[PDB]
Amino acid sequence: MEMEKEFEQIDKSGSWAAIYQDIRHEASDFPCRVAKLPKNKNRNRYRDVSPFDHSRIKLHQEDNDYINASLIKMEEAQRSYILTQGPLPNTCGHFWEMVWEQKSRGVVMLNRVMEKGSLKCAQYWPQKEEKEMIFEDTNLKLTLISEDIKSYYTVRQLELENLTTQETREILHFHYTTWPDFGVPESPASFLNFLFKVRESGSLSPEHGPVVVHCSAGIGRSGTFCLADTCLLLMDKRKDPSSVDIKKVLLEMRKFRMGLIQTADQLRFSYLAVIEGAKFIELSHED
Ligand SMILES: CCc1cc(C)n(-c2ccc(N)cc2)n1
Repeated sequence: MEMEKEFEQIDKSGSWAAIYQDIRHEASDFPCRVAKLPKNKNRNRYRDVSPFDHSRIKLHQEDNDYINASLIKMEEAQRSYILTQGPLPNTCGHFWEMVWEQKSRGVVMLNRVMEKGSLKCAQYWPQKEEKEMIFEDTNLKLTLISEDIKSYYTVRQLELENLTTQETREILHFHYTTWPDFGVPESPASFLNFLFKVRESGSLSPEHGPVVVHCSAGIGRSGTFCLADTCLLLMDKRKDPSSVDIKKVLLEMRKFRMGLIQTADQLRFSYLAVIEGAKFIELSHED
């Protein structure tokens, strides 16, 4: 059963919503007590999107160790990912502290700071070389070193400095800039090219800390990136690529963070991306 053929059946039946709701009903439920403490209220973008206690990232500071972020450990694929919400104005220092402490090399961003006229994400990196950002609370300095703007995505080289030790580290920021305001990309071509760029950079390698991935809530678009990448890894690993079941992979990742893949559309897109990814390895004025 090629994923290909299952896709065609689901599409012919119009049953993407029914499959997605099955996945919702079978998904793990673990407690999130820490996330729900009163003092962490202002560290969560949404009241219904919380990291599970067992897989949450702890900040290595003393006063409050809480950040809305989850370590997704995919054991057979041998890759790990941190999935996190878009930083809030008050949690930007905590975001970079996490990056520092976890020894991440890359950050993947899948939203714009501003979408449908709402702030989805704080401007948590410097837009200009000459205006560095100082996070006073976590004692970090962040500088824009360079940026390569392409048509579907931007890669920035950032320097993060620990002002306590003066150690510096180069962070790669991979920003997918063209996810539509509504729905999903009609084609996964640019998303896949993006993903292979992140892989090519070495940021997903085992010599680094887990890559940091976010969108606004850290579960929808972020879920598509990790699901797609893990499925692709699993196909290559196993003698058989037609034995990878994206449904069961998704359920496995949902043991580490709630809600990954948030719409039936996003589920369909992730199927598409894995199918086109595996393979790889009209005149109109509607406006
Ligand atoms: C058991 C899960 C696991 C095993 C390994 C080697 N990693 C890993 C962690 C981070 C990165 N960048 C790559 C891989 N994660």
